[PDB]
Amino acid sequence: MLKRMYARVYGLVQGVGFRKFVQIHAIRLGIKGYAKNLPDGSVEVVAEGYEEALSKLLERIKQGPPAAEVEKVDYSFSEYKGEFEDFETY
Ligand SMILES: [Cl-]
Repeated sequence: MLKRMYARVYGLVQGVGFRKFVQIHAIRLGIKGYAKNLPDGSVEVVAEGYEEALSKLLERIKQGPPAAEVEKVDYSFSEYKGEFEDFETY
């Protein structure tokens, strides 16, 4: 059913089109949430949507855009909270 997924992404992922990439793929799957740069150069993605869509997004996130180098994605799922009206990047 509907879940929230948290993913923290490590690698070369800031400055490289990653957040926009996430966003575009989240929109195509009807997923809401955000992606945010963190102070250590990692990117946090919070996504809410159906589990199968969240799994497809996570397969894209493990892939990343051309300039990026996604080395590790630590992710969990948890209860859907319905906090988001769109997918934003911060
Ligand atoms: Cl797609």
